[PDB]
Amino acid sequence: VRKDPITKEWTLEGGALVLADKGVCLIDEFDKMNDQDRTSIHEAMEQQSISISKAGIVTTLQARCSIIAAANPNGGRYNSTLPLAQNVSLTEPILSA
DNA sequence: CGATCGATCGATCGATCGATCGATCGATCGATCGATCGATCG
Repeated sequence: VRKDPITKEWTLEGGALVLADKGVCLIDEFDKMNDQDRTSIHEAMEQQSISISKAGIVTTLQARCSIIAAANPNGGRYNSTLPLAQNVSLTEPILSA
Protein backbone atom coordinates (compact mmCIF):
# COMPACT_ATOMS: atom_id res chain seq x y z
CA VAL A 1 0.00 0.00 0.00
CA ARG A 2 1.23 3.49 -0.95
CA LYS A 3 -0.06 7.00 -0.33
CA ASP A 4 -0.83 9.36 -3.20
CA PRO A 5 -1.37 13.11 -2.65
CA ILE A 6 -2.91 13.69 -6.09
CA THR A 7 -6.16 11.83 -5.33
CA LYS A 8 -5.73 11.26 -1.55
CA GLU A 9 -7.06 7.71 -1.61
CA TRP A 10 -4.87 4.72 -0.81
CA THR A 11 -3.17 3.07 -3.78
CA LEU A 12 -2.09 -0.56 -4.03
CA GLU A 13 1.21 -1.84 -5.44
CA GLY A 14 1.60 -5.47 -6.47
CA GLY A 15 4.09 -8.01 -5.20
CA ALA A 16 6.07 -10.80 -6.82
CA LEU A 17 3.05 -12.86 -7.89
CA VAL A 18 1.50 -9.86 -9.64
CA LEU A 19 4.75 -9.24 -11.54
CA ALA A 20 4.88 -12.82 -12.86
CA ASP A 21 1.42 -12.54 -14.44
CA LYS A 22 1.62 -14.40 -17.76
CA GLY A 23 5.03 -15.59 -16.64
CA VAL A 24 6.82 -17.94 -14.26
CA CYS A 25 7.22 -17.56 -10.49
CA LEU A 26 10.19 -19.37 -8.93
CA ILE A 27 10.06 -20.25 -5.22
CA ASP A 28 13.37 -21.70 -4.03
CA GLU A 29 13.39 -23.55 -0.70
CA PHE A 30 9.60 -23.69 -0.75
CA ASP A 31 9.29 -25.65 2.52
CA LYS A 32 11.08 -23.19 4.81
CA MET A 33 8.48 -20.42 4.57
CA ASN A 34 5.71 -20.23 7.16
CA ASP A 35 2.21 -21.53 6.47
CA GLN A 36 0.80 -17.99 6.31
CA ASP A 37 3.26 -17.18 3.52
CA ARG A 38 2.57 -20.59 1.97
CA THR A 39 -1.21 -20.13 2.13
CA SER A 40 -0.97 -17.15 -0.24
CA ILE A 41 0.97 -19.22 -2.79
CA HIS A 42 -1.68 -21.97 -2.72
CA GLU A 43 -4.57 -19.61 -3.48
CA ALA A 44 -2.38 -17.99 -6.14
CA MET A 45 -2.07 -21.17 -8.21
CA GLU A 46 -5.72 -22.12 -7.70
CA GLN A 47 -7.46 -18.82 -8.50
CA GLN A 48 -4.68 -17.26 -10.63
CA SER A 49 -5.54 -14.02 -8.82
CA ILE A 50 -4.70 -12.09 -5.65
CA SER A 51 -7.49 -11.13 -3.25
CA ILE A 52 -6.63 -8.58 -0.57
CA SER A 53 -8.55 -6.40 1.92
CA LYS A 54 -6.05 -4.01 3.51
CA ALA A 55 -6.09 -0.29 4.34
CA GLY A 56 -9.69 -0.06 3.13
CA ILE A 57 -8.84 -1.38 -0.34
CA VAL A 58 -10.78 -4.41 -1.59
CA THR A 59 -9.75 -5.50 -5.08
CA THR A 60 -8.48 -8.44 -7.14
CA LEU A 61 -5.45 -8.56 -9.44
CA GLN A 62 -4.40 -11.00 -12.15
CA ALA A 63 -1.72 -13.45 -11.04
CA ARG A 64 -1.58 -15.93 -13.95
CA CYS A 65 1.87 -17.34 -13.24
CA SER A 66 3.54 -20.74 -13.44
CA ILE A 67 5.40 -22.02 -10.38
CA ILE A 68 8.65 -23.99 -10.13
CA ALA A 69 9.50 -24.95 -6.55
CA ALA A 70 12.55 -26.57 -4.98
CA ALA A 71 12.41 -28.07 -1.49
CA ASN A 72 14.14 -30.43 0.92
CA PRO A 73 12.82 -33.48 2.79
CA ASN A 74 12.52 -33.73 6.55
CA GLY A 75 15.92 -34.24 8.14
CA GLY A 76 17.71 -33.38 4.91
CA ARG A 77 17.43 -36.91 3.49
CA TYR A 78 14.56 -38.53 1.62
CA ASN A 79 12.99 -41.50 3.41
CA SER A 80 12.65 -44.02 0.60
CA THR A 81 10.39 -46.27 2.71
CA LEU A 82 7.71 -43.60 3.28
CA PRO A 83 5.45 -41.77 0.82
CA LEU A 84 6.07 -38.24 -0.38
CA ALA A 85 3.09 -37.10 1.73
CA GLN A 86 5.16 -38.13 4.77
CA ASN A 87 8.60 -36.83 3.72
CA VAL A 88 7.92 -33.07 3.77
CA SER A 89 5.95 -30.66 5.94
CA LEU A 90 4.16 -29.45 2.79
CA THR A 91 0.53 -30.39 3.35
CA GLU A 92 -1.30 -32.57 0.85
CA PRO A 93 -3.78 -29.93 -0.47
CA ILE A 94 -0.79 -27.80 -1.49
CA LEU A 95 0.88 -30.81 -3.13
CA SER A 96 -2.22 -31.37 -5.29
CA ALA A 97 -1.67 -27.97 -6.96
C1' DC B 1 19.47 -110.18 39.46
C1' DG B 2 21.10 -104.82 38.74
C1' DA B 3 24.30 -100.97 36.32
C1' DT B 4 24.40 -97.29 32.41
C1' DC B 5 22.17 -93.69 29.43
C1' DG B 6 19.27 -90.86 26.75
C1' DA B 7 15.01 -88.45 27.01
C1' DT B 8 11.22 -85.27 29.67
C1' DC B 9 9.33 -82.03 33.06
C1' DG B 10 9.42 -78.57 36.70
C1' DA B 11 11.68 -74.88 38.46
C1' DT B 12 14.69 -70.78 38.45
C1' DC B 13 18.22 -66.88 36.83
C1' DG B 14 18.29 -63.32 33.78
C1' DA B 15 18.05 -60.55 29.66
C1' DT B 16 14.54 -58.23 27.66
C1' DC B 17 10.51 -55.59 26.48
C1' DG B 18 5.80 -52.86 26.61
C1' DA B 19 2.81 -49.25 29.10
C1' DT B 20 2.95 -45.15 31.57
C1' DC B 21 4.73 -40.93 33.57
C1' DG B 22 6.97 -36.58 34.38
C1' DA B 23 10.97 -33.86 32.93
C1' DT B 24 14.18 -31.17 29.02
C1' DC B 25 14.89 -28.85 24.68
C1' DG B 26 12.68 -26.41 21.08
C1' DA B 27 9.38 -24.57 17.45
C1' DT B 28 6.62 -20.83 16.95
C1' DC B 29 2.19 -17.60 17.59
C1' DG B 30 1.42 -13.46 20.04
C1' DA B 31 2.71 -9.10 22.23
C1' DT B 32 5.47 -5.02 21.93
C1' DC B 33 8.61 -1.65 19.82
C1' DG B 34 10.23 1.52 16.18
C1' DA B 35 10.76 4.48 12.06
C1' DT B 36 9.11 7.60 8.64
C1' DC B 37 5.36 9.92 7.25
C1' DG B 38 0.41 11.81 7.02
C1' DA B 39 -4.14 14.45 8.77
C1' DT B 40 -6.03 17.85 12.25
C1' DC B 41 -5.20 21.52 14.95
C1' DG B 42 -3.18 25.85 16.80
